[PDB]
Amino acid sequence: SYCGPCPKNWICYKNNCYQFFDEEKNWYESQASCMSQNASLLKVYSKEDQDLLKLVKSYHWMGLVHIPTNGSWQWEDGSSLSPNLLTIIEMQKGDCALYASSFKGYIENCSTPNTYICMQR
Amino acid sequence: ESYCGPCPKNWICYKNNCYQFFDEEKNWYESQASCMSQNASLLKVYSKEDQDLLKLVKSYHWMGLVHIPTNGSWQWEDGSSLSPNLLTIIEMQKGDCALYASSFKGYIENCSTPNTYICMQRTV
Ligand SMILES: CN(C)C(=O)[C@@H](NC(=O)c1ccccc1-c1ccc(C(F)(F)F)cc1)c1cccc(C(F)(F)F)c1
Repeated sequence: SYCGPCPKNWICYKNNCYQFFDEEKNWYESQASCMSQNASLLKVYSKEDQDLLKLVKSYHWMGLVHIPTNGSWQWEDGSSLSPNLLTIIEMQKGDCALYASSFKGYIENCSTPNTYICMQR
Repeated sequence: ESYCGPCPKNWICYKNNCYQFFDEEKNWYESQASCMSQNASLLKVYSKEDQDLLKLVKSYHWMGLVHIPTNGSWQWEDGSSLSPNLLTIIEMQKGDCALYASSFKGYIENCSTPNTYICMQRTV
């Protein structure tokens, strides 16, 4: 069976498209980058459908944003984080999060430059 | 925007090649057998441009490159020759097998030492 469709130089896995970007940018720059490729930052919605994320090395911006006037974490598209997907770990005071294996999110200052993962589907 | 495949459903697809990582440690022969059982072979490096994803592969993993001591040449398990300009082969341990390491390096290793490995299917 075929996987996709996905941009030419992207990784395809269970019909989701992923791309790693090694240029370090703040969270806002990274979101803008994925958007310019008609994608978004990594969104984690299923350990089963996205089990390749166990294989990811290093730490990378994903699309999770913290709403301080709530107790809320949400994805870019406004959807909620569902249960048993990410272990959220304090690291720095901030409103953004870095993905790390295995299915961890480290709270990070949105202004700090990091590598990032875009995702499309 | 195109499709990638054909591949098995739980394999990674990149530029119409299928990849799978296995973190169980096996000697070279058992690693090759495991790839073959899934209609695949150990990693073969044929193109820096079309396999540039290999720049992101960390640590050391079996690939399908073997040594013919009687002639000193390196070749892939299927008998095909190693293209120039692709891999830098570096001594490590006395052996007739090679581990892939980034970036586009081959480290000589004892074929009987268990290591993690990478399987690959071409779709030609
Ligand atoms: C053995 N090993 C498994 C690695 O070295 C590992 N390296 C890094 O993840 C890796 C290493 C360094 C920098 C970035 C990454 C990386 C980040 C995100 C993605 C993403 F875009 F895909 F999200 C892919 C790679 C790996 C290599 C190739 C493919 C994959 C996989 F994730 F696609 F499966 C993982």
